[PDB]
Amino acid sequence: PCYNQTLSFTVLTCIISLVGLTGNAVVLWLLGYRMRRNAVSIYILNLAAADFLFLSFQIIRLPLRLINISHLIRKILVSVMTFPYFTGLSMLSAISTERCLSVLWPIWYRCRRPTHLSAVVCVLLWGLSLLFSMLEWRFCDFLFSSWCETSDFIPVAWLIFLCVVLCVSSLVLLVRILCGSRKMPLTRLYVTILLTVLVFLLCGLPFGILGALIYRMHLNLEVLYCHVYLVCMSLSSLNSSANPIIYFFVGSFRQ
Ligand SMILES: C[C@H](CCC(=O)O)[C@H]1CC[C@H]2[C@@H]3CC[C@@H]4C[C@H](OP(=O)(O)O)CC[C@]4(C)[C@H]3C[C@H](O)[C@]12C
Repeated sequence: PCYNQTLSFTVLTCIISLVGLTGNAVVLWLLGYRMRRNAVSIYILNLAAADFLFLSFQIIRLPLRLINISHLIRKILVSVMTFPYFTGLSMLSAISTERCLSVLWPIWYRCRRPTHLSAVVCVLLWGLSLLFSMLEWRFCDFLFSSWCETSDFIPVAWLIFLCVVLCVSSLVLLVRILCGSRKMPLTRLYVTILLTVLVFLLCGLPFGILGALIYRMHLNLEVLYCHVYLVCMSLSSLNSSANPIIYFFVGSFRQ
């Protein structure tokens, strides 16, 4: 904490996290058994599970900032929490590109899909989220040699690839929709895509870019960067909290 203005910030973070696990738990309970796992609901299911892990780790992390400062276990929690965050961003990107592919070629999607590619790509995303967690961890990495000592920007490359592929998938979906017959439910489609892109860039992505440029330039959080880290953490928490809403509750409450 800089001097003050931290207790209310972590209280807001904790409340947002509480509603986050509430929503993630209800959506996980509904989709786990009261669902059919058609083609994308698997993505929503495991994304909601990873998000539940996220907000749970948030409620584990924040209340220890005010009492019993330790400065080491904190690094451990942010290090481990990097993995569920990467998983959640990967699942958001996968959902976006998967919807884009479904719209681009619907016949292939509905007929010629292997009907198990969802699980395969899900486990590949989880495995690659196990990887790329060694951005800041330049600690005893060389256990043997050709390894980027300090300027290791491969996880940054993965994150920027995820962001750009999500953006290009949304753009291609919009171009395909706007270059065809206008059935004109073209207000629900506008709002959902705009909301997903906005909640990915304005929220969530700030946490990733914060980690990226905080381990690229080794900043000790000084007293100048103890006010923006809280904002980034709460933005990521709110993104993870509202993530189940947009993808499941909007559809469920539509009828
Ligand atoms: C998501 C990114 C990595 C993603 C990436 O770039 O590929 C994660 C990785 C390690 C995380 C930082 C480690 C400790 C940083 C310093 C402080 O640590 P505390 O004692 O807990 O207050 C605050 C947390 C802190 C600002 C974390 C911010 C950010 O979330 C990081 C860098």
